[PDB]
Amino acid sequence: GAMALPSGSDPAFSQPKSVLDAGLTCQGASPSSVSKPILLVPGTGTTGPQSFDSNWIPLSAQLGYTPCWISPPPFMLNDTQVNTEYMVNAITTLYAGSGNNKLPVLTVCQGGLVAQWGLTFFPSIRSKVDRLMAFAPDYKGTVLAGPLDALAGSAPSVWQQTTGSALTTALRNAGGLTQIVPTTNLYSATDEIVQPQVSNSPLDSSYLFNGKNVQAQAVCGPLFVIDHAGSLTSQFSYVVGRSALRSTTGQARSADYGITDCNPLPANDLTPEQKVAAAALLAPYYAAIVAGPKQNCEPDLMPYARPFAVGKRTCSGIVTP
Repeated sequence: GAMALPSGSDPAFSQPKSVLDAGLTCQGASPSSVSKPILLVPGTGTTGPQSFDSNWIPLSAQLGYTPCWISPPPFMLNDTQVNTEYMVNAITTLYAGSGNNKLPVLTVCQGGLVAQWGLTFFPSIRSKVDRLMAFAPDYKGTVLAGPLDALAGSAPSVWQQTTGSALTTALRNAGGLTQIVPTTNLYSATDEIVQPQVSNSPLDSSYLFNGKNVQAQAVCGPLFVIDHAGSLTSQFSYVVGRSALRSTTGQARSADYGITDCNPLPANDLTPEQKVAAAALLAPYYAAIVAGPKQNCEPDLMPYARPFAVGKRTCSGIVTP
């Protein structure tokens, strides 16, 4: 068979490496020398801690990882391609800093689009990421943003996560809707931020070809409601994520989760303080309030991605070969 992806050396970063390092933090450790790191990549409108303090920072620590995260400024609202420089740099650093050992990446919302962008276009990290555990990823963007012609002034990453954007087009045409490392995608038909998610099929924004694609309603029934934040914080998500992180295959396993795990409330192993914070988690909507970059057209694609979106309109014009 065949699966094609970009090849060669990694494209150059627009940000200096010191600036990208400044966006990476590990709890209790230095990225230069870390035991069993996991890289956490946050959603639009949030920092690492705002997305994960109430959930996978303590949960991954109790599973024996050192939690590390990136907080691309300002609040993941800048150009998704620049947010991805933070992720690629972080994988490079943490892979070296754990002894040249592959490490897992765990994400929410835009974070997963960033992880898959980096894996598609930065070949050096494909052998450095052990597995990807993505919660409500928007690999096709979301139809609840926009539409394409109604985006004036919006932050850069909001233009880019609108359905039909040049960025989501380039990702798809370059082969990035197929999993590149073992990947598990946990998402919900009742996500109020990322749609469409209702088909349990490759139409869903969270779906990756050959991924372990887990729509909550496929397991727990069509009347099982779990919202965007709940997709990250629930006991169901914890059982699936724990299975993915420990699996000998790199993906969650059906033998490990099932209807006995269909609990949409905050993960059982969180403290009561943590469950309260998780159940109240409003981070997905932080981008409605925070000050972002001003952007009057969809950000241009970097040269490594531009050839995959011929005919789409960005700041410079309509992409050609």
